[PDB]
Amino acid sequence: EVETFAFQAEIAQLMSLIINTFYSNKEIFLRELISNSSDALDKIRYESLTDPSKLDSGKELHINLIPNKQDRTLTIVDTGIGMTKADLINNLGTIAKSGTKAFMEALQAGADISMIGQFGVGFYSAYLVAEKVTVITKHNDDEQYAWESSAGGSFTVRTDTGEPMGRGTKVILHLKEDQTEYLEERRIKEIVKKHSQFIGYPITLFVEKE
Ligand SMILES: C#CCCCn1c(Sc2c(C)cc(C)cc2C)nc2c(N)ncnc21
Ligand SMILES: [Mg+2]
Repeated sequence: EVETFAFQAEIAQLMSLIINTFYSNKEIFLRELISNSSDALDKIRYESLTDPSKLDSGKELHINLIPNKQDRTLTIVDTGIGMTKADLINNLGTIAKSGTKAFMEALQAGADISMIGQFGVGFYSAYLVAEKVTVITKHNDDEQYAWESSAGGSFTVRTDTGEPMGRGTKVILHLKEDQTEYLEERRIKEIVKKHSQFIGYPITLFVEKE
């Protein structure tokens, strides 16, 4: 059973701004998603210090970047804390309302889209390069979920019956037809080195079989 939800109006407005504004420096989406993975890895590491059983779902803390030219996807995988159903359906968008307002005010005042992570809403910069985003996620003591949106004001959430993850999050970017450069090894390597070089977890860039 797939449930469909409307974004809060302020979040729909942010997503439309990201999709519609002319802004050539699209590559900053990857730093934003890696930074989110790093924060989620920090969170499970910290919680594990007082409850070590939180790592029973996996001790390895790391990030994989996986391009797939057949599927036209770039996937950002982490073994961080993961997200609950309440996170996906209400709580993250609730928090994002204030950062959206501030971000949009700052843009009117002269800021640019690359500063989006200073407002806590960098995830939505995925829509600079993706026509659809699918988030697969598993938090301790909750089930595995798939969130999905092609923008347009709505998103879906379902329980995910696919390959079980131990714990963590996969952000699957279904790239726009004209954004396939972000599947190329040399392009991703360049962006990771430019914007993500001091992240405190291994980042493994997978390479394409074909
Ligand atoms: C880090 C951090 C905390 C914020 C939530 N979050 C995000 S960003 C996000 C937002 C703002 C809204 C929606 C509907 C979906 C997502 C993925 N990425 C991850 C991640 N890799 N692991 C755990 N939580 C994450
Ligand atoms: Mg929302």
